[PDB]
Amino acid sequence: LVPVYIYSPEYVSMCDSLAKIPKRASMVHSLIEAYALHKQMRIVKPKVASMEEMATFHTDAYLQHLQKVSQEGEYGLGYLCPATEGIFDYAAAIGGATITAAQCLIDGMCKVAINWSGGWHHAKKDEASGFCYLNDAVLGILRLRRKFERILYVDLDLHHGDGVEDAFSFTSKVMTVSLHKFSPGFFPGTGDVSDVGLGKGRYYSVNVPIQDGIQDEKYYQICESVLKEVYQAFNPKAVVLQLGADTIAGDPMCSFNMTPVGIGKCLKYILQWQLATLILGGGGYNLANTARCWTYLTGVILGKTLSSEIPDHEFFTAYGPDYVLEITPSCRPDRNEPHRIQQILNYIKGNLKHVVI
Ligand SMILES: CN(C)c1ccc(C(=O)NCCCCCCC(=O)NO)cc1
Ligand SMILES: [Fe+2]
Ligand SMILES: [K+]
Ligand SMILES: [K+]
Repeated sequence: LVPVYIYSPEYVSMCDSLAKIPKRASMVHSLIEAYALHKQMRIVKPKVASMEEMATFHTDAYLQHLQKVSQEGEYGLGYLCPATEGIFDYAAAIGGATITAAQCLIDGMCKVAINWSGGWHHAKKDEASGFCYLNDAVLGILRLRRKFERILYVDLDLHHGDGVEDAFSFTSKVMTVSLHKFSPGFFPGTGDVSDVGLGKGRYYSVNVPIQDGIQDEKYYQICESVLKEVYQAFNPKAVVLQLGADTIAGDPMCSFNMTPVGIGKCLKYILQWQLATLILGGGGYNLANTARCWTYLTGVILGKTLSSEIPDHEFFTAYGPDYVLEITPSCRPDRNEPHRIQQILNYIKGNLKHVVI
């Protein structure tokens, strides 16, 4: 049945307000519309998450503090997560949206559900972190757990998905896999290959640390090698996929050197498992590139090939001077030594030998 696309005008208007990615949500939706992909999906209106729904993960003290400062304009609300007005409502909308997508997958409405404005993977139970005020990925996973026995969370953002990993670090019911830049001084600083979870969750966390300038070919080789092993050991019943576009060449994070094609190959690999899959966005600070990326990936999900020329639509001006969908890799060096990538894969392959269902 057709992929669910989480959308309404109020939801987009809401997500547009996020001071770090102004108007990103409209740009993404607008490009998706321009290519007519929305005609081929089921549009579902996201519900706003209630206080008890957000309480499935977040502490009631954190939530009430969030609600309080959200009028005024120890819970990590500092430089990266300032206490702007309306932040509680923005957070409730995004959490509700991810939970709605989870609910669609639980009801069998679809096999794939999309919330491009979710994917806030740094937030902790009692603390905001790295622009993330609520952990919608965790909320979505917890909802899917009503139906599906084992959940795989895959995180392809530039940054380590520490909030999600930490939430599930002690359980064997959710396996977290994150590929990410791992370098001294680079946020959030966790996720070395030797981080594998703790207690009953030992070996149920996988981390692939990567260096600057990774490109599509070697990236997909890593991702495939890891996911094949995970799938065999862990046998997941549903997948939550985080696709932050801050890996994409041109991003001001200036770290990885990926194109949406390399990412999409990772996404196809997962889609061929034919499981319930909840698709989320995340980082992505070159706004037109992020819309190019997620539009392309939406094409992949629907097996359409999309035209090279960006259609005229509202933000057409943002796509100059060349006006094409493809992104060109930058000239930046690839700092990933193939011998190092090999040890990492083998290390993980070792770890996953301990996982038997
Ligand atoms: C010298 N100085 C005052 C600073 C230096 C570095 C940062 C920083 O790391 N900023 C951004 C790191 C967090 C972004 C990660 C969020 C994300 O994209 N998640 O996906 C801040 C201040
Ligand atoms: Fe990121
Ligand atoms: K990641
Ligand atoms: K785990």
